[PDB]
Amino acid sequence: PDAQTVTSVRHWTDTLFSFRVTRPQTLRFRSGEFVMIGLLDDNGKPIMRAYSIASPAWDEELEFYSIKVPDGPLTSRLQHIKVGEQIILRPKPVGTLVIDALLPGKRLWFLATGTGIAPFASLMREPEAYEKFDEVIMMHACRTVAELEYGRQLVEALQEDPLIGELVEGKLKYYPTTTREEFHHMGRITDNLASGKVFEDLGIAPMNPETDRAMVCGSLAFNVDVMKVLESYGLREGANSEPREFVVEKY
Ligand SMILES: Cc1cc2nc3c(=O)[nH]c(=O)nc-3n(C[C@H](O)[C@H](O)[C@H](O)COP(=O)(O)OP(=O)(O)OC[C@H]3O[C@@H](n4cnc5c(N)ncnc54)[C@H](O)[C@@H]3O)c2cc1C
Repeated sequence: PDAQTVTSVRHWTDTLFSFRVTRPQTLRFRSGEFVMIGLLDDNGKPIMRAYSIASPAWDEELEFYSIKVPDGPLTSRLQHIKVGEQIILRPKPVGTLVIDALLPGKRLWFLATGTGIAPFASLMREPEAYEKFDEVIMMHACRTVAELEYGRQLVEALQEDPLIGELVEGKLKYYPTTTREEFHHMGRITDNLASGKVFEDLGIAPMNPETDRAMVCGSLAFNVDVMKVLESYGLREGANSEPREFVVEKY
């Protein structure tokens, strides 16, 4: 049943975990895309859900970053997955969070809350991002410090990696914030873009449609709020068939 085997699991909190799985031979994707994964219910019927692939396209192993919803049909079960066990993975990638769906530009922004960092876990490790852009800005906002941990460790490890670390050097700017716990930088993405705080903090020019391209991943509310701010700076939604300055993915 499109089965793949789990090779690693890390629990970040009781409501957040990541895992790696073997890669289907026929899967060809672009960093930022998503696929469907799942498990069988009591009656043998698949419980299938859209998931961003959190590993870059070049990686022979796949990574996922998952919520656990206590009464959620999939994740109430998926949270208990172990190394050596199998998941269903349909190798049909889709999604608009891909570099091909943006006009060429100079700065690339990843704007994520919660598990929305997942496609950017992929793209931050994608050579094409650093080939096609001079700066890559990762804004990740969560309520609590523990919710940032998967991403903070990902960025530490990629910065230390002799291959990826070299590609991202002087290009990747990582801007994690919390909104409900004290942390070195705080505040919503919407608010820190609108006030210009992120520009002040990183010491970079304000957002403009000539140079900036952006990708958004998170809840419906998050996307709605962030889109309004992007539009306030003159950036337009495109995806493809007609690429423009930003793309969004809402769940
Ligand atoms: C394009 C796309 C990409 C996705 N990528 C991811 C991903 O990388 N990681 C991930 O954990 N989920 C992701 N999701 C959500 C995922 O498809 C499922 O909803 C999730 O696995 C929960 O499944 P469930 O059956 O346990 O609960 P569901 O019945 O699917 O959802 C129950 C409730 O929990 C909320 N909820 C579900 N998922 C999340 C979440 N991730 N964060 C906050 N609230 C949530 C829902 O809004 C809903 O109210 C993605 C969804 C879309 C459409």
